[PDB]
Amino acid sequence: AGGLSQLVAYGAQDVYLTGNPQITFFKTVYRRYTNFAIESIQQTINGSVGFGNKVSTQISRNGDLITDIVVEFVLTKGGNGGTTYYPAEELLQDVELEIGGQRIDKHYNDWFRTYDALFRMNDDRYNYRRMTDWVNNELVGAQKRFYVPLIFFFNQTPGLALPLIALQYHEVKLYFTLASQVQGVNYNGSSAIAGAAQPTMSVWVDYIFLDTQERTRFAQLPHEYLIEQLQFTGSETATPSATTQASQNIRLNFNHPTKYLAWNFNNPTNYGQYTALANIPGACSGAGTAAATVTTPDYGNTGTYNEQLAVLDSAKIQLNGQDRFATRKGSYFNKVQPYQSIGGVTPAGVYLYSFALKPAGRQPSGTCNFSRIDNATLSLTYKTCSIDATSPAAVLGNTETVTANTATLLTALNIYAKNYNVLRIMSGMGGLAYAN
Amino acid sequence: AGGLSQLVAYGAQDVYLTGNPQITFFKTVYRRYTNFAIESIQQTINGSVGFGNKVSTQISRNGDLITDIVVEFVLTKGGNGGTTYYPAEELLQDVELEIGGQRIDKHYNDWFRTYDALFRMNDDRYNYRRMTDWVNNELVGAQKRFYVPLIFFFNQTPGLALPLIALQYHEVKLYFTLASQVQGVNYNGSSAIAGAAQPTMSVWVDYIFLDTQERTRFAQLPHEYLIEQLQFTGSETATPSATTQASQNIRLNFNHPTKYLAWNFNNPTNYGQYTALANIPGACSGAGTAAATVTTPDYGNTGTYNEQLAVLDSAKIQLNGQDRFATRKGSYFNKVQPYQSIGGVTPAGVYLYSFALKPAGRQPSGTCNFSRIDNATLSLTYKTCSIDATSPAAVLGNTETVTANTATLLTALNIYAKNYNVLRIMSGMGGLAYAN
Amino acid sequence: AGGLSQLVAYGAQDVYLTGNPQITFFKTVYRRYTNFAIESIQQTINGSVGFGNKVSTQISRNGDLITDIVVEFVLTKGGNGGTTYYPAEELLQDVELEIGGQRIDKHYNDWFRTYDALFRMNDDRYNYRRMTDWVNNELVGAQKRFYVPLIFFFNQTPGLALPLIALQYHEVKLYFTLASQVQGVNYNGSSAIAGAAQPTMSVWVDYIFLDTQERTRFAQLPHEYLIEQLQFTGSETATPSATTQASQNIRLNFNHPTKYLAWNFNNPTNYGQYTALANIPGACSGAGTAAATVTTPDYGNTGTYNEQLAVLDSAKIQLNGQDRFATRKGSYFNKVQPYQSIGGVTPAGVYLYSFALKPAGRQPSGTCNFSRIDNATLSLTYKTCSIDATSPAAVLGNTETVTANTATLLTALNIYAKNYNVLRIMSGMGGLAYAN
Ligand SMILES: *[C@@H]1O[C@H](CO)[C@@H](O[C@@H]2OC[C@@H](O)[C@H](O)[C@H]2O)[C@H](O[C@@H]2O[C@@H](C)[C@@H](O[C@@H]3OC[C@@H](O[C@H]4O[C@@H](C)[C@H](O)[C@@H](O)[C@H]4O[C@@H]4O[C@@H](C)[C@H](O)[C@@H](OC)[C@H]4OC)[C@H](O)[C@H]3O)[C@@H](O[C@H]3O[C@H](C)[C@@H](O)[C@H](O[C@H]4O[C@H](CO)[C@@H](O)[C@H](O)[C@@H]4O)[C@@H]3O)[C@@H]2O[C@H]2O[C@H](CO)[C@H](O)[C@H](O)[C@H]2O)[C@H]1O
Ligand SMILES: *[C@@H]1O[C@H](CO)[C@@H](O[C@@H]2OC[C@@H](O)[C@H](O)[C@H]2O)[C@H](O[C@@H]2O[C@@H](C)[C@@H](O[C@@H]3OC[C@@H](O[C@H]4O[C@@H](C)[C@H](O)[C@@H](O)[C@H]4O[C@@H]4O[C@@H](C)[C@H](O)[C@@H](OC)[C@H]4OC)[C@H](O)[C@H]3O)[C@@H](O[C@H]3O[C@H](C)[C@@H](O)[C@H](O[C@H]4O[C@H](CO)[C@@H](O)[C@H](O)[C@@H]4O)[C@@H]3O)[C@@H]2O[C@H]2O[C@H](CO)[C@H](O)[C@H](O)[C@H]2O)[C@H]1O
Ligand SMILES: *[C@@H]1O[C@H](CO)[C@@H](O[C@@H]2OC[C@@H](O)[C@H](O)[C@H]2O)[C@H](O[C@@H]2O[C@@H](C)[C@@H](O[C@@H]3OC[C@@H](O[C@H]4O[C@@H](C)[C@H](O)[C@@H](O)[C@H]4O[C@@H]4O[C@@H](C)[C@H](O)[C@@H](OC)[C@H]4OC)[C@H](O)[C@H]3O)[C@@H](O[C@H]3O[C@H](C)[C@@H](O)[C@H](O[C@H]4O[C@H](CO)[C@@H](O)[C@H](O)[C@@H]4O)[C@@H]3O)[C@@H]2O[C@H]2O[C@H](CO)[C@H](O)[C@H](O)[C@H]2O)[C@H]1O
Ligand SMILES: *[C@@H]1O[C@H](CO)[C@@H](O[C@@H]2OC[C@@H](O)[C@H](O)[C@H]2O)[C@H](O[C@@H]2O[C@@H](C)[C@@H](O[C@@H]3OC[C@@H](O[C@H]4O[C@@H](C)[C@H](O)[C@@H](O)[C@H]4O[C@@H]4O[C@@H](C)[C@H](O)[C@@H](OC)[C@H]4OC)[C@H](O)[C@H]3O)[C@@H](O[C@H]3O[C@H](C)[C@@H](O)[C@H](O[C@H]4O[C@H](CO)[C@@H](O)[C@H](O)[C@@H]4O)[C@@H]3O)[C@@H]2O[C@H]2O[C@H](CO)[C@H](O)[C@H](O)[C@H]2O)[C@H]1O
Ligand SMILES: *[C@@H]1O[C@H](CO)[C@@H](O[C@@H]2OC[C@@H](O)[C@H](O)[C@H]2O)[C@H](O[C@@H]2O[C@@H](C)[C@@H](O[C@@H]3OC[C@@H](O)[C@H](O)[C@H]3O)[C@@H](O[C@H]3O[C@H](C)[C@@H](O)[C@H](O[C@H]4O[C@H](CO)[C@@H](O)[C@H](O)[C@@H]4O)[C@@H]3O)[C@@H]2O[C@H]2O[C@H](CO)[C@H](O)[C@H](O)[C@H]2O)[C@H]1O
Ligand SMILES: *[C@@H]1O[C@H](CO)[C@@H](O[C@@H]2OC[C@@H](O)[C@H](O)[C@H]2O)[C@H](O[C@@H]2O[C@@H](C)[C@@H](O[C@@H]3OC[C@@H](O)[C@H](O)[C@H]3O)[C@@H](O[C@H]3O[C@H](C)[C@@H](O)[C@H](O[C@H]4O[C@H](CO)[C@@H](O)[C@H](O)[C@@H]4O)[C@@H]3O)[C@@H]2O[C@H]2O[C@H](CO)[C@H](O)[C@H](O)[C@H]2O)[C@H]1O
Ligand SMILES: *[C@@H]1O[C@H](CO)[C@@H](O[C@@H]2OC[C@@H](O)[C@H](O)[C@H]2O)[C@H](O[C@@H]2O[C@@H](C)[C@@H](O[C@@H]3OC[C@@H](O)[C@H](O)[C@H]3O)[C@@H](O[C@H]3O[C@H](C)[C@@H](O)[C@H](O[C@H]4O[C@H](CO)[C@@H](O)[C@H](O)[C@@H]4O)[C@@H]3O)[C@@H]2O[C@H]2O[C@H](CO)[C@H](O)[C@H](O)[C@H]2O)[C@H]1O
Ligand SMILES: *[C@@H]1O[C@H](CO)[C@@H](O)[C@H](O[C@@H]2O[C@@H](C)[C@@H](O)[C@@H](O)[C@@H]2O)[C@H]1O
Ligand SMILES: *[C@@H]1O[C@H](CO)[C@@H](O)[C@H](O[C@@H]2O[C@@H](C)[C@@H](O)[C@@H](O)[C@@H]2O)[C@H]1O
Ligand SMILES: [Hg+2]
Ligand SMILES: [Hg+2]
Ligand SMILES: [Hg+2]
Repeated sequence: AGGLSQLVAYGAQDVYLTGNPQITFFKTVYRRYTNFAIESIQQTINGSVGFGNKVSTQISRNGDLITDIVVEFVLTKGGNGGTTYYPAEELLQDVELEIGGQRIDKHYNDWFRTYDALFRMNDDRYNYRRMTDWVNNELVGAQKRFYVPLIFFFNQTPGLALPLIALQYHEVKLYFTLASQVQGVNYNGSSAIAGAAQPTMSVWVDYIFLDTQERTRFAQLPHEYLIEQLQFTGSETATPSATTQASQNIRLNFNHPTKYLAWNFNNPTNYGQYTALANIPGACSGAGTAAATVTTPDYGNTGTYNEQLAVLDSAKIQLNGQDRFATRKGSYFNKVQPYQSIGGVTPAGVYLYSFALKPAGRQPSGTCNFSRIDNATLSLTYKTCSIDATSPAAVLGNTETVTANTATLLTALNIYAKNYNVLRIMSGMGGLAYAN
Repeated sequence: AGGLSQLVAYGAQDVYLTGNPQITFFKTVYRRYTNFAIESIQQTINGSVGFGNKVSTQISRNGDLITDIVVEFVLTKGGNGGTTYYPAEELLQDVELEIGGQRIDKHYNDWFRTYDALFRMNDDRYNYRRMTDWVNNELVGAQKRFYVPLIFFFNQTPGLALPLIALQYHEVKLYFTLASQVQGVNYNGSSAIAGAAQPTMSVWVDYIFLDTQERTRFAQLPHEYLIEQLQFTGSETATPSATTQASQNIRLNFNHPTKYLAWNFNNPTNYGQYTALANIPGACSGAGTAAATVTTPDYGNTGTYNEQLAVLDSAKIQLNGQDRFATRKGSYFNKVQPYQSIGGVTPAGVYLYSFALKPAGRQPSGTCNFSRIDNATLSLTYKTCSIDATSPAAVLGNTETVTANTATLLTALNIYAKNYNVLRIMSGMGGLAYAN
Repeated sequence: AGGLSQLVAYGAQDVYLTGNPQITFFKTVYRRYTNFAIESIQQTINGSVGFGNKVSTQISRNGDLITDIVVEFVLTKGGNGGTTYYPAEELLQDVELEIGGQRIDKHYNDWFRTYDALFRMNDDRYNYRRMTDWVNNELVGAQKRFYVPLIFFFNQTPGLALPLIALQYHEVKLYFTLASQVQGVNYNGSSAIAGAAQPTMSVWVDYIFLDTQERTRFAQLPHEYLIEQLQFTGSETATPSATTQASQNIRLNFNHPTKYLAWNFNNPTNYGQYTALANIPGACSGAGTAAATVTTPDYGNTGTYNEQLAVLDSAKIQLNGQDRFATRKGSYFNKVQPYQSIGGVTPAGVYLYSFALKPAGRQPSGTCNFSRIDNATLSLTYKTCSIDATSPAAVLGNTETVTANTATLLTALNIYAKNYNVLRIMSGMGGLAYAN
């Protein structure tokens, strides 16, 4: 009886499962690795740290490889609960990676916002907001240290660790640009908060110290790294209307084998606002009360999952004038594309089309070479922004092809592309194999 | 000092870890794959789409392989907040997969509900409810597009992609059956909502386009796929009592190497109701107020994690009259079996017994061949449904072997089995290797 | 058009991705394993089960290997909602694993609490609280069965399953120690609850039944298992102050290659209290009301994510008098170290420093050999516990280096270390390869 009687229940169908076993689940032989050690070492910041300033850092040569890089900020909030929305993330307006004077990659705060909405999830996502925002209903004058982790190719997997020991003739530098106005920190809407303190910044880099043999190999052999890059040519001007369904054809200007496309429609006035403001809880300032105004967001709750507040009705991509795929609704790129390829949840207003089976995986799993496409176009169709945004009965009970009239402020269309490239390192210098 | 001093801290115990390294963590060599392309293409639906109708789809031969399949619905809700519970999931009452006139697999909406409770988790689970339900407190007349993803063997992993190019003489068809009455959409309890609109449906299939060489291999060589199937012989009649602890012996009728058994006790009146209704928040209509009634659920909050509202007291499986394992409580199959083999959280009323180490993994990891077992029996023992369901003090403060008196409505016992089978494809035709 | 036109978009950059494919994503060849069967079998408990008693279990020789071990408790709560905090976890005060009279590992309830805060996440974490606590607002007299899963080396992965068949001359035993006082079960603060019932306990072990060939191999060949151990030498006395920033140097006493260090500052009066109590919602009894008292916690909500209530200001580790790394804030070890190496969220008051790239992975990925370090020291600096804990305006709006004055009760410093060791099994006996 018990488990022993199940072993005897053996048939001809068990041949495909346990005939001539190849593996066993009860004796794992673990692999031996190269000895190493990790150390986070602070960097020297060049320039005056402050709102709207540009500072830079030259990675000091302390170890052999570098992996994680974290930017620490110390901020004091100037409003009460729910008056900030990822202020430390917005403060890092853009960051540029440079090797030997050559730009390797460059990221922007809106990419950080888009990456978080698509590729982070669950408790990891909430821990990221602890690191970049106040999440415990803090009041005016609350001071907190923030940690903004960079997400370049060598920051996301140790298998792509940048070998400083193999770059003795090339300097690795980071160029930071700080935001000028950060909601709930030094500005409240358009009005500056008097006495707002300037931020304090520090850059920390995680170094890998290698053993003698592997140290000789990294310094003497040629290296080829399959890296990822971000492409972003600037915001596009979206033209959603309140009386009809407007349409647009945005000529894409991407290159290289691309893993996926990600885009959003943002109101440039408010950071991370990808949906329309409405008089429903969490969608505007003072929603549900007599102080409600659809002009100002509920800053702490800027994001939403309500598709009714998104602006995109349908979309398709055209490749040299012909449809790459049939037109799908905006909710398809927000719900189904992430469901099929990511496995998390994406707030409304952020859209994805993946050419890869696993876009969040470092291992390539399907790409499209935009360098061989003369004309790639994103054909868009917007909803009719005809719903009264101040009426909860109108917002919570309408049809599929309409949205709130406040959606006309979503005029900044940001389109991102993640591509692959090859970083060759030899003779103490590194350079990208493909420039377009 | 720092990391370099840790490298010198090297001893005899490091032999098992870093002696003669076999791998390294700082130089991943990514694998090269076969070139391909993906495209979601809409299908033609045969039949009249409507409540209680049967429609079918013949997969058009656009590409070489097919992977994901999504069913789109457009529904208009007829109630206010919390009056629907996965209506798009319930609308897809059953779906049958057919190759060359032969049924490969067939799923049911209650399986979709059971699969979601056991094998989805975290934000992925919440995104699935966005795709199949209203989750933003929408009101009467709210229209929304829903996406129901199918979970057949070729829908869950690209490694089992169905080769249409290798099936030139066999037709692949899907047979859908739409539910007649959907709570909060066209019915409110037992009463039909006047003017309810019929649903609109579309079927979308993701095709894989292969390169020349791999296209020749799929069309010329014989293929063998290790696939998974669902077994379900219909609901069993549970007989829980309010005066004593009833017991039952359900003769199982499964075959093939089975990964796991999953079952629930459902009140057939309400979709997804696996637990008893009670006058505690979320467990009945208007709970905690003067309008409370334990006759009607809080439809939007039909599920629960409260074990006190589950009906099963203990259970064991018998194999040819002898115990396959010792009797365990119902909470063991709801909490511990999922904890040990899945790693999520399962609402009360859904139970699991796994023969596999990783039941959610495609790779077989332990099965039981039910084709070699003459008598397999699920021995059940129910709690005494003696608690007053209208008393919060009685429901929130009782013992282990009792439940609410409303648990006597959980009379539909659905037992599911997930088994493996082999799909052989050769000479343009496909067929299963094992029929029993 | 469509997907076929993307295949033709092929360039010279595709050489690194799809030239001479090595793998394919659309034809997975699954591996065949050794036939086995699993069965959970109840053990005999030696001794009188009760609060503050020591009981033991000798693993009966029913199967060939053992994997999961679960301890079942049945408890009756003596308070209302929010008056318990993981009572079943605290009840298992310590558990010791013994093979042939030799201790292999020993765990404590505070380690269970620390492990849960660091290495569990998402729905898995919530399911663990369902198994060890009341989570549905149960009232006085509510009875519930609890399941405490052990987390020894053979409990966390089947690849380290303990071979009882290879230990015919060595006895495997578990030594349990039950807590004396459990909040909300038999005590309310310092006052005993009259009529509190003694707990009932049962131990269940999952056995693996192997096929004939693999059974002969396990019983005849020598085995070497790379296992993990917990190190804990007892609580350290922390000395945080309310008038200045105190500092300490705790001489660590660890050995063997260590994966990570984890520590917390606990008020020994309250289980799992790692942060200061304050008059903000969830941080003290009756917070926000006229019955608020910062002397008693909100037991059901003892944990918090508010860094302002943590006590540690900065920390660094010294190796033979020299800095292993530069000083970082306490929030770095609570937010960034888990973000970089775990990927979940860790409540405030629990800190981590990882020597491994993946500390939660069984496969070694970086260690530090503490057996070769003469002096390892944890240098600590505490915040100034000068904030009025009864003032929400003072707690929700202060600076980085201060905390509530109630933080002076966090006087128990628990430092944990997870190391590797080798378990050799030969001639029917097992023994560890390294003792220090
Ligand atoms: C995003 O979503 C989150 C999750 O839903 C929201 O948090 C929830 O808010 C609702 C709560 O029931 C729930 O507990 C909470 O989780 C979040 O809401 C915003 O942030 C929260 C923290 C609230 O802000 C706090 O609100 C109270 C303020 O305190 C003052 O309150 C007065 C009533 C007192 O008279 C005064 O003395 C202050 O309180 C004292 O100090 C506080 C800190 C102590 O807690 C309190 O003792 C209990 C007193 O100590 C003696 C805080 O300054 C502020 O940080 C939301 O505020 C809404 O909900 C409150 C429960 C309510 O009291 C608020 O009304 C006050 O403020 C509004 C204007 O905001 C005034 O018109 C009103 O007269 C009153 O003064 C208010 O309804 C926050 O939400 C508001 O502000 C947002 C800013 O972007 C946004 O505009 C939003 O729509 C607003 O609702 C969400 O952002
Ligand atoms: C599942 O769990 C969820 C999470 O807990 C629940 O959501 C929460 O509900 C409690 C809220 O505090 C919390 O914010 C929310 O997240 C969910 O509850 C059900 O769905 C929610 C959305 C509520 O439904 C909304 O309730 C308000 C209704 O509006 C009417 O309210 C009247 C009081 C007004 O007079 C009338 O004008 C309407 O409001 C106006 O329109 C709305 C849309 C605007 O928001 C409002 O402005 C603020 C007004 O605009 C001018 C909505 O139609 C409805 O969708 C739950 O309803 C309960 O909680 C409400 C806060 C409360 O107001 C409700 O009372 C009303 O309805 C009950 C009957 O339902 C009447 O007896 C009462 O007189 C009053 O009219 C109610 O207590 C939903 O829960 C209820 O219905 C469920 C149906 O299955 C179920 O029966 C449940 O037990 C009920 O409680 C959970 O389903
Ligand atoms: C679900 O859970 C909720 C808690 O989370 C419950 O609410 C709690 O109920 C207990 C209260 O102590 C607590 O405050 C409350 O939160 C809920 O219980 C049911 O609903 C509550 C609100 C009670 O209903 C009220 O009961 C009184 C009725 O009024 C009549 O009372 C008579 C004594 C008078 O003689 C008669 O004139 C009526 O009063 C008049 O009209 C009302 C509307 C006015 O408010 C009142 O003036 C103040 C009078 O005006 C002249 C109300 O209509 C009704 O809403 C529960 O009722 C139980 O508890 C009451 C305290 C008690 O009085 C009730 O006895 C009455 O009703 C029973 C029949 O139920 C009669 O046989 C009896 O003669 C008497 O008339 C009763 O013990 C409700 O619970 C009952 O009904 C449930 C189904 O609806 C269920 O069947 C339950 O087991 C019953 O106990 C929970 O449902
Ligand atoms: C941890 O975080 C959780 C998530 O926030 C908290 O749960 C939330 O609490 C706030 C709710 O709005 C929310 O719905 C809930 O999720 C949790 O809070 C603690 O646990 C919860 C479940 C509450 O305990 C319940 O509180 C109600 C008690 O019932 C009695 O209430 C009286 C008002 C009635 O007069 C009496 O008849 C009782 O109710 C009856 O029986 C109950 C079970 C029925 O539900 C009710 O019908 C609706 C009646 O049936 C006829 C329960 O015994 C108790 O388990 C929190 O309690 C706070 O919030 C309640 C909403 C409020 O009513 C409570 O006030 C009562 O108790 C306080 C003292 O606790 C008294 O001073 C007051 O006079 C009143 O009697 C209370 O404000 C729990 O929180 C409290 O206790 C904790 C113990 O550690 C802790 O001390 C905390 O700070 C306290 O707030 C969090 O622990
Ligand atoms: C989508 O957005 C649009 C634009 O914001 C919105 O239209 C606005 O509605 C308010 C009205 O003052 C504006 O002129 C109009 O632009 C639309 O609301 C829904 O459709 C509109 C056209 C109205 O419907 C018309 O109502 C009158 C009725 O005779 C006619 O048959 C119908 O087409 C909205 O009705 C609301 O506003 C009316 C002015 C008011 O008279 C209605 O009350 C009647 O009906 C309600 C139930 O719907 C009864 O309870 C009440 O006793 C009375 O008979 C009503 O308040 C309509 O909104 C309503 O219906 C939709 C579903 O179609 C949703 O449930 C809304 O939540 C609900 O308010 C938005 O759908
Ligand atoms: C489980 O479900 C059953 C069936 O629903 C339920 O039993 C019902 O209780 C209500 C009663 O009217 C019904 O006849 C009965 O079927 C049971 O409730 C708990 O057990 C029952 C038997 C009652 O206990 C008996 O109470 C009277 C007491 O003299 C005797 O020693 C005891 O065995 C429930 O007590 C509640 O209902 C009584 C009618 C009432 O008198 C009680 O009040 C007394 O006790 C409370 C504290 O318990 C005091 O605050 C109060 O001043 C007075 O002294 C009480 O309301 C009993 O419920 C109570 O106790 C359990 C734990 O045993 C839980 O805490 C409940 O939440 C609590 O109400 C359910 O457990
Ligand atoms: C951190 O913790 C410490 C110790 O708990 C706390 O200091 C306590 O504050 C209360 C006071 O009674 C105690 O003596 C003191 O130990 C500190 O609070 C913040 O700093 C202290 C020093 C006070 O600031 C001083 O306030 C008076 C002002 O003239 C002077 O310039 C300033 O340095 C706290 O101010 C609060 O308490 C005062 C007694 C009261 O007068 C203040 O009211 C004035 O200011 C508020 C706005 O801040 C106006 O709305 C009001 O009309 C009046 O002008 C105030 O209540 C100070 O707390 C306040 O400011 C901080 C940011 O610096 C946070 O926003 C607080 O939430 C807010 O209350 C803690 O930061
Ligand atoms: C959207 O619909 C709202 C309700 O009718 C309008 O208030 C809003 O108008 C805008 O904001 C108001 C307050 C005014 O400033 C208008 O000039 C402005 O156009 C609509 O956008
Ligand atoms: C469960 O216990 C409840 C409280 O005593 C009963 O109301 C309920 O009875 C059912 O529902 C009521 C409203 C009536 O319709 C009865 O005929 C029915 O049996 C119990 O099931
Ligand atoms: Hg393309
Ligand atoms: Hg079996
Ligand atoms: Hg060390």
